[PDB]
Amino acid sequence: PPVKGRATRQRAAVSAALQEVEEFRSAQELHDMLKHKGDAVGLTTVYRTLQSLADAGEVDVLRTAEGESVYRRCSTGDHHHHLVCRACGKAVEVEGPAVEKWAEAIAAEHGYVNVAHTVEIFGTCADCAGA
Amino acid sequence: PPVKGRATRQRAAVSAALQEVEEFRSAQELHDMLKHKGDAVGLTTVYRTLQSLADAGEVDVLRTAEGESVYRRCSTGDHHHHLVCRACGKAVEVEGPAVEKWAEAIAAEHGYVNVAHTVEIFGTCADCAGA
Amino acid sequence: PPVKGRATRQRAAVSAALQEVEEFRSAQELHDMLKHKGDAVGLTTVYRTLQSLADAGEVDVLRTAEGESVYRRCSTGDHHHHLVCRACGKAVEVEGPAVEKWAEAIAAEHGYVNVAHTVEIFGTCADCAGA
Amino acid sequence: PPVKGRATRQRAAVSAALQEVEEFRSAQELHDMLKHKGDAVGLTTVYRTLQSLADAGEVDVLRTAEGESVYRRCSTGDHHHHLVCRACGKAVEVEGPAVEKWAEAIAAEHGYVNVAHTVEIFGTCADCAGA
Amino acid sequence: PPVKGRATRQRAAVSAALQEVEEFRSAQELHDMLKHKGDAVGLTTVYRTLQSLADAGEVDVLRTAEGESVYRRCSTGDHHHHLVCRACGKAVEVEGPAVEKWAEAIAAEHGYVNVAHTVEIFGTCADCAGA
Amino acid sequence: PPVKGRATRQRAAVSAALQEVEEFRSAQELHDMLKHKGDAVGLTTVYRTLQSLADAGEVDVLRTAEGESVYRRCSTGDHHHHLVCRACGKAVEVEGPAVEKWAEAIAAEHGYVNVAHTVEIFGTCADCAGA
DNA sequence: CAAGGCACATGACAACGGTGTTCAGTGCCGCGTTGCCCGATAC
DNA sequence: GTATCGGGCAACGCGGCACTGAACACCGTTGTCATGTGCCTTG
Ligand SMILES: [Zn+2]
Ligand SMILES: [Zn+2]
Ligand SMILES: [Zn+2]
Ligand SMILES: [Zn+2]
Ligand SMILES: [Zn+2]
Ligand SMILES: [Zn+2]
Ligand SMILES: [Zn+2]
Ligand SMILES: [Zn+2]
Ligand SMILES: [Zn+2]
Ligand SMILES: [Zn+2]
Ligand SMILES: [Zn+2]
Ligand SMILES: [Zn+2]
Ligand SMILES: [Zn+2]
Ligand SMILES: [Zn+2]
Ligand SMILES: [Zn+2]
Ligand SMILES: [Zn+2]
Ligand SMILES: [Zn+2]
Ligand SMILES: [Zn+2]
Repeated sequence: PPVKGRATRQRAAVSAALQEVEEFRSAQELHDMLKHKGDAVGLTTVYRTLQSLADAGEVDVLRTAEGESVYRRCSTGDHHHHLVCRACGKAVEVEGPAVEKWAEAIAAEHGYVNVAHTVEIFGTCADCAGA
Repeated sequence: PPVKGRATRQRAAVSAALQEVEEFRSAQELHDMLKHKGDAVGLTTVYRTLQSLADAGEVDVLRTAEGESVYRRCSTGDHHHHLVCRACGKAVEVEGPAVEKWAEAIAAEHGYVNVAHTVEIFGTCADCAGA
Repeated sequence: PPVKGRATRQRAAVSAALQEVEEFRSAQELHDMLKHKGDAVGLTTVYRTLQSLADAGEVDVLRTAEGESVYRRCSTGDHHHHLVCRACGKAVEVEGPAVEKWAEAIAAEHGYVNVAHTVEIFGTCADCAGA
Repeated sequence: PPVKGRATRQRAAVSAALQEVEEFRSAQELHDMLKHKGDAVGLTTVYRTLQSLADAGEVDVLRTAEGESVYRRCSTGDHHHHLVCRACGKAVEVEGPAVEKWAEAIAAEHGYVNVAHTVEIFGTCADCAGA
Repeated sequence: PPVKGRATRQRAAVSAALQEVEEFRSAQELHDMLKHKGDAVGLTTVYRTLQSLADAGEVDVLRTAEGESVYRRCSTGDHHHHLVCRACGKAVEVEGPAVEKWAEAIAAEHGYVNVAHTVEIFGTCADCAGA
Repeated sequence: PPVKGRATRQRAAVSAALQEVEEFRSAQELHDMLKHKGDAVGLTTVYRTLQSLADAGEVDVLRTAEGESVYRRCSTGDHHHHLVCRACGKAVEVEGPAVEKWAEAIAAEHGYVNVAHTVEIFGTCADCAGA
């Protein structure tokens, strides 16, 4: 995840930390794992780099029911939606043409110019149910 | 509009206020409008009664980009998704079995036990462009 | 270290954490320890509670070489000075009237009204020197 | 105050500015003084030249209450401690064998190998009261 | 001059300072002027707010021969060009349709998709010669 | 390309290197190209030669957005303004009496004594879109 | 004597990291008060 | 004796004041990258 600013070791460390992890992790916990791993970057830098990466579109952002935001470096750059587990944080990418066609169908039948669809699916894993 | 607690004029007034207004209103602006009406109900009471109504399912909730939660009552008790306009706030009840089938198919494919879908689409209103 | 305002759990947790340890620690290290202990207190509130305690005189504030302010709940409530080991963080309680008398002597000789001595003896332990 | 680097007019100007004034002044205020005097030297160069002098020992570094580090050129070459008035900024150098004796006694008693002591006393001078 | 961020006294002060001045001023010169006016905002926030205002398009950015950029608020919102006096910093709004027409003519004859025109005339102030 | 200094093969090689090239290159890139050719000329001498040529008037300079100044030998000695591409960088000499006449007209009607104007326009190259 | 040419230095802008404001929502003890039930009492 | 009604009393309600916490804004200090001196050497 390259950052559009001038190359520096804090950006490199944050990008590598996103690369290693594949789960939706908040800014605070991401800073916590950076702190305990040894890179030792600040928290406002984590905010700033994550926000810039989200603006550039390198990582996808999700809003949890609590009110915080969580980040993750998706494997595919194509537009997709996510299946997430609150108990584990695991996310898998899913794409469906049917929901897209429904979206523009509804937009056309209401006559709106352009629309933005936010579809998030939340579920519990079968392994999580097992104890 | 029955509530879990004992009926009172304050909760009756807030239920009526939700009845007339058909737009997403946050708790603060709802309280301001109610005070403008003249009932002068406490803000914390409005907060807790809105939370109770949302829990009971009579009122649907939506988390905006800023973070404040907006509340209004939907005429149809059946499950549906709401279309919203930022420039107007108009809300229309839209339902489609296709997204339900897509979500349940993904849940069956990935072995998740039970899932909940939160599908919200944001678009630009038709008359907003006209000026 | 009771707080002037209403007692609450987010402040009782901070007080308990301060009473638990003896080393100097900043608000952000203390916040991490509080979080990983299982209390989940916000950082701004940790900062505010430490500021209030230091204003009331319950805790002793100190600035490291780098300039970040650290705190500690000391056993003795009387006038005292601290011996610190930056490699280990243990603080030793030492008090001397000679430096006080020197302070009044210098103030009287140079005619100053009031005096505030900031005396701090940094050091390295014999055990620390051993490898 | 010779500077470790090659002789240049930027170093000469910063050294002359340090020599002219007798009050503890920060790097940001020293730069403004130089800018008004006609030097036209950049701020980063002032920062790094003051650091070079500080590690060279030719200047005495100090920290203000709010965290900014201030500097002053003291003519006395022997070890000494400073008495500074916050309202005026005027500083008078003082020295007392009592603090050295106490530091040596504490180091001997508690077994610390080597120590470093910081002793600064803050007070208001006579002219502050006069008005 | 509102800023895209939350309203604060630092942004208010920098906006008022830009409103008062009629000549081009850099970031460091404006910071010095605003420091001597007594508002005392930092230089970093001056940089950030000026870049935010330039991005919003409220102020005009001009690069001098030395390479530094100078900002000034222009009352006329319509696109125009500037005539400046490097001896004073004065600016007078000026516009010409012939240059713009030549711009699309040259772009079309060489088939460039879109173009941007940077025309800046540097002149000697009328009263500068008089002495 | 005569040089104000004594003729030597450093200046000869620099003049030749500017001779074959037709694209705008900064001094560091020109030095890298010359080193690749194997002449092994110092970078400070490269600067000195380029500023000497610019003062003499053989070459023309424009300043990039980042701040780098690029030198190029224009075939036409007459005063003209250059169109350059963001990526391709090809330069075409375009001149128009209209902009000049505008410049002296404004200088006269505002009474400016003498004016030094710079005209440079940026645009997206024709074949850049084609891929 | 002057140009060549290193090593090290410079200065406007970008980037960093400990602390501090915002502003929508939560916690708690002071009250009122609905609601029931027994006491009195009219019949 | 049977009867409705009033009042005591509890167990819930309201509700203003102080507190909270994730996100955004801050000021002093350090870093990046293209260009500029001090000083030694050779034509
Ligand atoms: Zn994604
Ligand atoms: Zn799971
Ligand atoms: Zn989609
Ligand atoms: Zn609904
Ligand atoms: Zn649905
Ligand atoms: Zn609309
Ligand atoms: Zn203590
Ligand atoms: Zn003492
Ligand atoms: Zn130790
Ligand atoms: Zn001194
Ligand atoms: Zn001493
Ligand atoms: Zn004084
Ligand atoms: Zn303008
Ligand atoms: Zn124009
Ligand atoms: Zn002028
Ligand atoms: Zn040319
Ligand atoms: Zn021209
Ligand atoms: Zn091109």
